[PDB]
Amino acid sequence: IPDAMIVIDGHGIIQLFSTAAERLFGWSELEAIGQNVNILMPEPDRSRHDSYISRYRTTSDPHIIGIGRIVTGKRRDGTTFPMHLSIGEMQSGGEPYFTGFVRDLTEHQQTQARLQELQ
Ligand code: HEM
Repeated sequence: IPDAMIVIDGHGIIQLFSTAAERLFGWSELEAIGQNVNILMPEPDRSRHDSYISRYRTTSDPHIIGIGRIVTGKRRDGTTFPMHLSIGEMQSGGEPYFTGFVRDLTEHQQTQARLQELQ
């Protein structure tokens, strides 16, 4: 089930960016591949993201890995949107890499908001 998929290294730098992720976030694969993953989210998360990763690497206490969470992401044109995020942990060449699977929930949030406003 291809949804948006992103692989980052232990520093948050993007290694691979699926074509579905390009459609969702507005960045091409080439544009994203050397950027920090924090470019896909707004503040306060953006500036705090590196410490989320560092805190996990030092403690081994997952807050989203193996749990899943609904959050707000940011597209290249500046628009934000709700998405579900799941994180997988992997190893390659001795170093940790993390895989993120994203499911866009904009439609769901809208329908729900629509049903609510019509009482
Ligand atoms: C794009 C919107 C995203 C947002 C808003 C977001 C937000 C967060 C938040 C809020 C935390 C945990 C903070 C906590 O509960 O203390 C976190 C942890 C983490 N995120 Fe992100 N993240 C995003 C995408 C990603 C992606 C795509 C990846 C992997 C490709 C990723 C990799 C990680 C890792 C490895 C951790 C540390 C894990 C642990 O606490 O489980 N994040 N992120």
